[PDB]
Amino acid sequence: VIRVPLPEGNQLFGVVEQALGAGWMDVRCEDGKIRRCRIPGKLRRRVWIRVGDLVIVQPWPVQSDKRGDIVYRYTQTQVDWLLRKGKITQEFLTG
Repeated sequence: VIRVPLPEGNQLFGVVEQALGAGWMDVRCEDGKIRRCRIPGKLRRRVWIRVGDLVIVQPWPVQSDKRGDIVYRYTQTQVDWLLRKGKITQEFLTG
């Protein structure tokens, strides 16, 4: 039984666009905005996140359109599941 976490609340799917260094990445989000996102230390010490990865972004409560935290990074098999379920589109992944 495959199970895949989903964005909740005001969280958004995003594709990592650029590594900015020191736990920061620009992420192209499913609402069509690029957000500058922090990777929390807890996540940094668990996973390797790279350009092109699909992630869940939590927008910050202030400047919500410009900033967020990355809270999850999907594996490739999870990405394929999300595609099949229509949660994201191939056009979105490629950009």
